[PDB]
Amino acid sequence: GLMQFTLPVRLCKEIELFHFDIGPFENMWPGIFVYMVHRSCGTSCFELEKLCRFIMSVKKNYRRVPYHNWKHAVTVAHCMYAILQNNHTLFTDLERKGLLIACLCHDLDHRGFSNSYLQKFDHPLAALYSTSTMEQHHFSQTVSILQLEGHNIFSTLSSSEYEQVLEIIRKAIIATDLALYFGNRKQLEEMYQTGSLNLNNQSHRDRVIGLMMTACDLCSVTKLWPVTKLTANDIYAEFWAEGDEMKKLGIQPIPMMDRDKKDEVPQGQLGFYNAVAIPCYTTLTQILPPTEPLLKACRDNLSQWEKVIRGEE
Ligand SMILES: Cc1ccc(Nc2cncnc2)c(C(=O)Nc2ccn(C(C)C)n2)n1
Ligand SMILES: [Mg+2]
Ligand SMILES: [Zn+2]
Repeated sequence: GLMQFTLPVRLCKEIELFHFDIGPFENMWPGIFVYMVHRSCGTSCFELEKLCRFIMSVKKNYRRVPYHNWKHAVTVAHCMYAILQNNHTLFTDLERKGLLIACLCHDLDHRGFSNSYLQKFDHPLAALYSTSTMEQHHFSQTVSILQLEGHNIFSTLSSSEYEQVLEIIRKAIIATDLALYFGNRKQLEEMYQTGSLNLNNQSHRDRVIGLMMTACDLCSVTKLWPVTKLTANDIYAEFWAEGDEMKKLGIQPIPMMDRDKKDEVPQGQLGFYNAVAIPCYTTLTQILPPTEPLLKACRDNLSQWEKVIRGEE
């Protein structure tokens, strides 16, 4: 009850900033996550014994893949922490509780393959979930862990409150399907420009939370250039392996996933920042103005990619 979590001075200061990197020490990440939950939601919201057991089971169900791993989980959760800390008056206690958990669990059991690969392969998960295949599996995995003996971190909540927090987690995890982002951001853009956006309408809150999930999920493009540059090799390692599997199915992969087109990467990153990342952080800054450092850092990395093409690095 009086066992607060503390971080070394550099980490304690740096953790508040959007561009924070959690470092290479796996053992520190559960403590970093707990420190974030206590400052975001309170020392009281979770029973520490049940929380630690939940974290370790979540860790155990992340696989050893180059990008969609346990490190990504904590990175996404930190980004959500930074947003919640800079907009603390906007969210309910249940939302703060639910979103940090949703971020930690959003890629549970990811094997490094896209929904299209699962569909082309004819994987059993594609039969069970027609759309947002992986995302429905990720939420399904989250519910499984919560039902383990001594793992229910929402045990003190009422039946209706528990149903609400689980529904926030479900919608938030489903929102990490990038195919859904395009529509969501288009709809949110119009609501903001026509002044019809109201954060008291629950369906509008859902859409805003969905945008924050995409923003946190892509936050690797909003770090300092050395971090972003190195994390890009990790995502391409997954892309190229998926393309290799596409070729085994007798399908020519898209240039992005073809390891024989490694030279086309800087041009592909420009297309990504222009079509996906910049529009995402732009709309998010309009709806949540303290989230501007994300767009700032994203624009910086776009410029860095332009320098790469121009032979300046
Ligand atoms: C979903 C996702 C999350 C992160 C990503 N990149 C990343 C992460 N961390 C550091 N640097 C970069 C990417 C990504 O580059 N995807 C790409 C590449 C090409 N395209 C087309 C144009 C659509 N999309 N996608
Ligand atoms: Mg995902
Ligand atoms: Zn993710």
